[PDB]
Amino acid sequence: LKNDRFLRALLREPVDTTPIWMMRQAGRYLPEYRETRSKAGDFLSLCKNTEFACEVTLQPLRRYDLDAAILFSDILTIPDALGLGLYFETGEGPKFHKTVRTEQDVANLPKLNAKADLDYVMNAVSTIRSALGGQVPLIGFSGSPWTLATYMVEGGSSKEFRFTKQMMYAQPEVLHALLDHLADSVIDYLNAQIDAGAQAIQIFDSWGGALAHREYVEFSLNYMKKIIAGLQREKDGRRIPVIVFTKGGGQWLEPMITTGADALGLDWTTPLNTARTTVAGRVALQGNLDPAVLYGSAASIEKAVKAMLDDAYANGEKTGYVANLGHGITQWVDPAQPKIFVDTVHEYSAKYLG
Amino acid sequence: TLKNDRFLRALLREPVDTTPIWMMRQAGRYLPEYRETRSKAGLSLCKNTEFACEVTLQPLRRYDLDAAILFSDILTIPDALGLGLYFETGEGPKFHKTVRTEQDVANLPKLNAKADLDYVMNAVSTIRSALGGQVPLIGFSGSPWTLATYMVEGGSSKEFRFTKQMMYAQPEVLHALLDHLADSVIDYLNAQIDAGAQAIQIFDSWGGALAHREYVEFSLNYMKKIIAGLQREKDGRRIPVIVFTKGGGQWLEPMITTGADALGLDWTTPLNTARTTVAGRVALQGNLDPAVLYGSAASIEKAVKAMLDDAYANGEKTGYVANLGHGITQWVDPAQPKIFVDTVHEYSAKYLG
Ligand SMILES: [Cl-]
Ligand SMILES: [Cl-]
Ligand SMILES: [Mg+2]
Repeated sequence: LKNDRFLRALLREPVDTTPIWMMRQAGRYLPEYRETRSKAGDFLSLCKNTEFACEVTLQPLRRYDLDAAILFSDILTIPDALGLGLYFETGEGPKFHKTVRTEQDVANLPKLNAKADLDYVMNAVSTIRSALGGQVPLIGFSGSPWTLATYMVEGGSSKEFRFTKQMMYAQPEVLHALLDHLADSVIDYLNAQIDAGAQAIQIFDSWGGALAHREYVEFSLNYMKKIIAGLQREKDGRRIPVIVFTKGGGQWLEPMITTGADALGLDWTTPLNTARTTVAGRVALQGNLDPAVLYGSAASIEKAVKAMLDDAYANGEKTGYVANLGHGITQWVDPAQPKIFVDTVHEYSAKYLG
Repeated sequence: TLKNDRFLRALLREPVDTTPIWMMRQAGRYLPEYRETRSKAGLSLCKNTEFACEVTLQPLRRYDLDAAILFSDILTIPDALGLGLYFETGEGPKFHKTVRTEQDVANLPKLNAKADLDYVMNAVSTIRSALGGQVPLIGFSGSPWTLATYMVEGGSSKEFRFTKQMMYAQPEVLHALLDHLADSVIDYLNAQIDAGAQAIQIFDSWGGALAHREYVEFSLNYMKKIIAGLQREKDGRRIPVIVFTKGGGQWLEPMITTGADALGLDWTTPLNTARTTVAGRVALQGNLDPAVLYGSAASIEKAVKAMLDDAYANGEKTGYVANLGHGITQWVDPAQPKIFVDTVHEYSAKYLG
């Protein structure tokens, strides 16, 4: 690796400057993404299109001095591979032809053979890893068991999680069986991504923030802890750092540390300075800028990013922080603006580092 | 006279005989009698004082609740300001006109709450009479930030694209909008008090979308301004004020500076740590996930007991009102809130005698 500052920061090793990458850094806000996307087919076939996947993964790296690439894929690969039939309904988002509702439904789920069933994901990982030429590390990822379960039980996107929470409170042993199946699936999936070339791992618990605080531990967190216990710790003489991210989970930092994750993701509602003092060097932190900050002027973005770094380094620490947004880049962002974000993070860091 | 005022006492950290309880959206679609009354109404609901009064009373006939809440909508204010409220099937509330520019803000009219929203005041006074002192009546408003999101986006929103764009690109324009709304809400809430409201809740339903410093600047400070302008007492009783920012649990210490008597909590916030943090400086209201009511009777009783255990773990014997952490859903079985209410009242004896 010519550049490994991202990995060093996550592992709380000395770094020359603050690393940065951006969730959804490959996406519609880029004209070249849309142009590439138009040559492709249906929205479902994008992830299975290895050429497309590799191409759009590389595009933000050509524009911005990012310190990591992330696999272009979808968390919903796993429930599709488990046979629930993913499709997209314009314009209501992802849906499934089958839902999981009963004890027997859960028992009937097939075991995921990720290397075979999701071979197209592994081909993307390996192809991207080759294309990167060691320039920056590659992040592999999965949805969390709770977050994947919501799609499988609701049958798609959900604002209230009516059926999954009904299962949680009325049939908890059924939901636990589903979550356990998914934890094993995610272990297989992530380890296969590592085998294929992933150098860091992020678990996206996108809907864990919907849970009541005790239920977050029982029905989401404990299953992420199980996953991490099953992952390869190292590959090619290097630690593989793991990031856990539960958006809206800022009140639950202390439980999150018990997952054994190297790093925790934060959104904009969490003060970075108090999160840093609270975790006290026990884990690294990633985040946490509101993407809408990038709707402001160049000058305002610069000021906002400096303030965020001030919060990150107020406690005197010189590592353990990766700058990022608190959610994905929106499709409305002016492609000039993330450059301000990246360059300011790298340059202003000299105030605190070295 | 109030035959039952334990809700008001708890909000004011005064001694109570048992834990008070009411439920957000306790009048709503989950009740078959609501659906029947609603089918006879065909917004018209909110402007029909007879309808509004009737559905407000329905949950009180069914459950031993300790408060009634005015049946209305937070969006009465932007409708009265002329943005054209309507409801799209399966999509929620919408406005024909949106606020996007400095000129749009300048063009907003001054609200005369008692006249422009006379139907709200008539509902408040009619409900107050119909209650015959049974329980206190809660009046309410949306917060300036939360009202602003609907006015700028033009309806419900997942990302708040245009409101946050305005916040970061044109903060002076958003501040002017928020200030106009703060003045409007002061007049609206004071008019509800004049009409008979005995407690006030400010619903900052989308304040949890804000970055932490922006919560203070663009939501909290405007709720602080509102509370400073409210009538404090009427008819020999204090009028307690509740501030509720769903998703705002990380911000309890700043929230105290609103001057509110009580803060609402959702299910993501541990009640025991919240109680320790506020340390008797405000009352707390909440915080059950309404989906708990999807479980068995036995499981509801267990869950509610655990919640009260959290509320009273610190040995503090007042300053707590039980509630959900959000509105009751349309899918709840009407049998289930009775278990919630009765367990709250009975189990409290463990801590309150
Ligand atoms: Cl991402
Ligand atoms: Cl309500
Ligand atoms: Mg004006």
